[PDB]
Amino acid sequence: KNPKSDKFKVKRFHHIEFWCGDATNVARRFSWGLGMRFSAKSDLSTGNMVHASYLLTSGDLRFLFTAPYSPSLSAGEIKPTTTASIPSFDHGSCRSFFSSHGLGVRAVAIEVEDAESAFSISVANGAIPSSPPIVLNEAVTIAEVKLYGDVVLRYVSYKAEFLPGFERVEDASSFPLDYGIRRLDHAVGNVPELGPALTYVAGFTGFHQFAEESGLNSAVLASNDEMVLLPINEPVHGTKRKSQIQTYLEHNEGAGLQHLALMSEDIFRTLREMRKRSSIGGFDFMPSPPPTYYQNLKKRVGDVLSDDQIKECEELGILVDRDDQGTLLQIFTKPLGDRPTIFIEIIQRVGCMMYQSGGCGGFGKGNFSELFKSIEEYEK
Amino acid sequence: KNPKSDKFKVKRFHHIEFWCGDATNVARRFSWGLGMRFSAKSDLSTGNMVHASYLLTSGDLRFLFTAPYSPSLSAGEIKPTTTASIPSFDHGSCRSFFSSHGLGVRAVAIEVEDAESAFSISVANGAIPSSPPIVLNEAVTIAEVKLYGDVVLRYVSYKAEFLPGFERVEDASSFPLDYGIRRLDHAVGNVPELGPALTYVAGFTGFHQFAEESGLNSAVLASNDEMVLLPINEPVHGTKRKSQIQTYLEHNEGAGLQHLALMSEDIFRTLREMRKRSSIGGFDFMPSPPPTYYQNLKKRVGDVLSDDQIKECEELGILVDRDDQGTLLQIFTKPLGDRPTIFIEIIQRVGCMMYQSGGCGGFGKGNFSELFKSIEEYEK
Ligand SMILES: Cc1c(C(O)=C2C(=O)CCCC2=O)ccc2c1C(=O)N(Cc1ccc(OC(F)(F)F)cc1)CC(=O)N2C
Ligand SMILES: Cc1c(C(O)=C2C(=O)CCCC2=O)ccc2c1C(=O)N(Cc1ccc(OC(F)(F)F)cc1)CC(=O)N2C
Ligand SMILES: [Co+2]
Ligand SMILES: [Co+2]
Repeated sequence: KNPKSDKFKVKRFHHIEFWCGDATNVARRFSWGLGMRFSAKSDLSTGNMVHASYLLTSGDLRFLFTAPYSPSLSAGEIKPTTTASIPSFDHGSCRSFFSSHGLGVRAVAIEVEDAESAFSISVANGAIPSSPPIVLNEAVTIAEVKLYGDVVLRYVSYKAEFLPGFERVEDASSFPLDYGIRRLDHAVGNVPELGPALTYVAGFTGFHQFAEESGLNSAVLASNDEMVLLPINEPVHGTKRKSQIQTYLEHNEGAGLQHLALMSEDIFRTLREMRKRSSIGGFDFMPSPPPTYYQNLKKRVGDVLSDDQIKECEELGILVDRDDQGTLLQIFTKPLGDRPTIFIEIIQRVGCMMYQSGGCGGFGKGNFSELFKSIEEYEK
Repeated sequence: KNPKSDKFKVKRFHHIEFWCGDATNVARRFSWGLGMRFSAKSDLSTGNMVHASYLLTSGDLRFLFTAPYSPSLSAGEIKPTTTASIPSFDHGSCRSFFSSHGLGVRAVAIEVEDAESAFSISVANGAIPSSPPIVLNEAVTIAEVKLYGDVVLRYVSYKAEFLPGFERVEDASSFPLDYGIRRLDHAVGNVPELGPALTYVAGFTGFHQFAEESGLNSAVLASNDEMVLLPINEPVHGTKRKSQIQTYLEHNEGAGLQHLALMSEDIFRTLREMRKRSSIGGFDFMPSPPPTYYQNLKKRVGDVLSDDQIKECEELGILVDRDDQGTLLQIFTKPLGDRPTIFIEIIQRVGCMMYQSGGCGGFGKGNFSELFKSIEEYEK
């Protein structure tokens, strides 16, 4: 049941912004590891004396990496005279965020019809304001409200090239890397208490609950066409094996974004390319399931995937889950940085053709039990 | 003239330590960009609840990348019970350093015969103490004094594998990258006033002055065998074109390490490999000289380098300088991070065979004028 209760018009995920200590090194690492190209910049060379911001793109996926300069470079400025291209940026907020949480997602940005109205309606409906609507060059409006922890939900709306003040990147620096990633499928938060988190976010967005012992309870909020998907997890406590949600909250100093799920047009090629680069600057992947897991795949998805396609999953460590509607291929990186906090999921969905409807195949929750079984079975 | 006046026995450069916001992402970027392998770690997986530290090696070159965890993980600890493998580490010092200077070198470490005696003699002779001598596992002693700005000179001495508490890295993560870099040739500081900086450092080390308008004055301090080389620069002010030393001091919030010079066993192969990777996660290089610079090379080094070897320099943007003793091939990266502060130099030296004596060919100071001339000549 989709009651289509969005309180404002939401379009798609727009971008994800990482707050960094050094944006250059994080962005270069991510670019090589994920196959995203450098597409825009806002920094000293564009007249920004406040923050360094670099944009990577792959298909429709946009990753933004931002770090503060010395406040001394902009000490003469006031907000009316700022050279920052992202007016919500604040040196002290950014340093406090990074000291508290380490490397992670500050902003989950969605494109909306009218960011000012989305902001007003959100706050009218319980949203805690974070940055008021600001119109950039009479062309783009941006506004921010609190989502969970120190993560903000950022609204962006265009009258009619990322943001004013960003420059498109010189082709010599823009190497056309592409490993097949195409868009953000969902963005997931970890919180101490799921109930209040859900009530708050669904309260101010109108997002509805999307239809669904090892660590967590979770629920998923979705926009009208279910293309914006925001799962939220809470720990289950005292569980024999320690909850990965609780470990997150400890090392992150509280709630924050747990993982970003990146849809690939060809997950086999994406994983081949990412795995070639794991030990030369890219990303590592979580330990693969035992062969029993892939022996058990035939009985569960043998009508969706051929033997060769199942064997290809086994080579790459890919996990498979299935719903009543569709099938999900997925795999998880190790944490992106020093702390066991944020990681990335690569996914591809099979089914639900209408275009493909959102959330086709679910989020892989069936893989908790099927993994656990596989390990005890393989213990043989 | 080498009066060999070291006040304690100094051996070689040992390692360079970067203080980072996220050590994982900086270390992965540097590993790919410079061809250094992951050789040791000290982090949560080794029982360190204080800091994440990763060591890259190439030949004798050791780069250490360190970042703090949440203080909350180690809140119960006191220095006698610390899980930190580097006892001089301090959460607050590290966050203050990074907020103030951005990504950069905290420690220039040299191996000495006896770090405790080097520390005592240094402080007896004017050195400002930074961290007192601490013996690690009855095997290694480490101590630190202030060098310039917030950079420390770290003494390390071994009774008889990097440091106790570091683990050697799992071979699956240790991809044997190697682009030819072999050791640290020299480490260079920028200061507001050269005179007091020289007097201070030469005062407590016994290092002697090593024998030598566009931006700077400089002087070089050297150990007895001139294998530890510490150049120091100061700006020249009001100079038509802005001093790169002054730009450094502005963006770095004062004095700090300007560049690390990395000797290559084969600078042509190193530059080929680094340049292939510039736009896919590695390092960029400063703008190459015009062809007039390479036309003028024949008259200056045609007895050292063949036409093919000179043409190979031209393909790679390599600079050449020469002394009365030897010849220097060199080239400079763009800044390593967001701020126009620290960069890296790749070098190879020809001549001074005895082994090769240190500083053979100088530091490239003749390339300031020869570059400037080349640009005006090429303006034609
Ligand atoms: C984050 C995550 C998702 C996931 O995407 C979401 C959502 O999107 C929304 C709904 C909640 C949800 O969680 C889906 C599957 C998943 C993980 C995952 O984090 N992990 C780490 C992990 C845990 C337990 C473990 O032990 C064992 F139980 F044996 F596997 C080993 C690794 C491992 C793992 O295996 N799967 C299969
Ligand atoms: C740091 C540095 C060294 C260097 O290693 C040291 C030492 O080790 C110890 C002794 C002091 C010393 O400086 C040597 C050569 C060098 C640079 C350098 O930083 N730079 C940037 C730069 C400046 C001016 C410029 O304009 C023009 F003058 F036309 F070139 C363009 C780029 C450029 C450049 O060209 N050379 C040739
Ligand atoms: Co997921
Ligand atoms: Co140099």
